[PDB]
Amino acid sequence: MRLLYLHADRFEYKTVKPALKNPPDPPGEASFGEALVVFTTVEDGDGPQTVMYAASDIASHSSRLKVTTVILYPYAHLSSRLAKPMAAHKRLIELEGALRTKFPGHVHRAPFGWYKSFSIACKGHPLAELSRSFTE
Amino acid sequence: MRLLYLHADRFEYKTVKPALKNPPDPPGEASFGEALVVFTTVEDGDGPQTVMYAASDIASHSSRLKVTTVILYPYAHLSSRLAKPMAAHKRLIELEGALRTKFPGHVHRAPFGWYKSFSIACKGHPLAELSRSFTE
Ligand SMILES: Nc1ncnc2c1ncn2[C@@H]1O[C@H](CO)[C@@H](NC(=O)[C@@H](N)CO)[C@H]1O
Ligand SMILES: Nc1ncnc2c1ncn2[C@@H]1O[C@H](CO)[C@@H](NC(=O)[C@@H](N)CO)[C@H]1O
Ligand SMILES: [Mg+2]
Ligand SMILES: [Mg+2]
Repeated sequence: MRLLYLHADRFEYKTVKPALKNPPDPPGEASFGEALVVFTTVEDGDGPQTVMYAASDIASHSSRLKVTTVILYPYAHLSSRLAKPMAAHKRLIELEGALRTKFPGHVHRAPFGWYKSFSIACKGHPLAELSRSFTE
Repeated sequence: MRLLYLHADRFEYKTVKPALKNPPDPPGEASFGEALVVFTTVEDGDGPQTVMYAASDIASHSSRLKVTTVILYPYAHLSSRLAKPMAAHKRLIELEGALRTKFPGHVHRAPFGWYKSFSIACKGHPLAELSRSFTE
C-alpha cells in the first residue's frame, strides 16, 4: 500500500464520469476544512495486516498534526503494483473501519471507481507532505 | 524518474521554510491558470536519456490536453529510490531545458529545496490525472 499524506487547509472533490464499468460506490461530492488528506493506492500484496499498520500510522500522524478530520481518498496513481479494483475497494473499506478504531475524529472515505475533480490547499509546514509504504 | 500529471484549472505555490541546508534556488511564489502540473521525483538511475523521454512525453501529453502552460514541480514523495538532492536539481534543470525544445508554451520550473504550500484545482476528466515512469 502506498499513501500520500497531505495536511490541508481545505479539500473538496466531485465524482464526474465513472472510471470502472460499475463503480461500487455511488457518485457524490464533499468539501472540508482543515484535514489530513490521505491519497491511498492499494497494492497487490495488501492484506489485513497492511490495513492495520496504515490505520495506526494515519492515526498517529493525525495526532501529531492535531487534525480531527481524515479523508481516505482512493488513488490509482501512486504505484505500479496495483491491487485489482474489487480487492482495492475491499481494502479501502477495511482501512476506513480500522482507522475509526484508532482515531476519534471525522473519517471520510471518498467514493471508489470514479474520475473526480478536486481542489486542495496544502499547508507549507515541514510535515505537511509525506509518503508512506505498508506491506505484510 | 516518477511523474504525476495533474491537469489543473489553476495552480499556485509559495516556498516557506528551506528543506535543505542550502536550497539551490531562491525562494518565491507563483500562480497560474489552466496548466499541466507535473509533480516530478528524480530517481537514482536518472540520466540524460531519462530526461529526454520525460520531456517528450510531457510535450506529447500537453499537446493532447491542449494546454499551453507546464509547471515542473520538484517533488520528493513519489518514489523510494530518490536521486541525491544535487543530482535531482541538475536533472530538473535539464528537464526544463529539454522540454522547451519540444513544447512551445510557458514552462515554469518551481524552486528546488524548499517546503512549499500550494493549491490546485484539478480537472475531473479521464486524462486529468496520470502517472509516468521513465528510466534508462
Ligand atoms: N488499486 C487502487 N487503489 C486505489 N484506488 C483504486 C485502485 N484501483 C482503482 N481505484 C479507483 O478506481 C478509479 C479508476 O482507477 C480510481 N480513481 C482515481 O484514482 C481518481 N482520483 C481519478 O480522478 C480509484 O477511485
Ligand atoms: N529526488 C528529488 N526529486 C525531486 N525533488 C527533490 C528530490 N530531492 C529533493 N527534492 C527537493 O528538495 C525538497 C526537500 O526534499 C523537496 N520539496 C518538496 O518535495 C516540496 N513540494 C515539499 O513541500 C524538493 O523541492
Ligand atoms: Mg455530482
Ligand atoms: Mg514568500
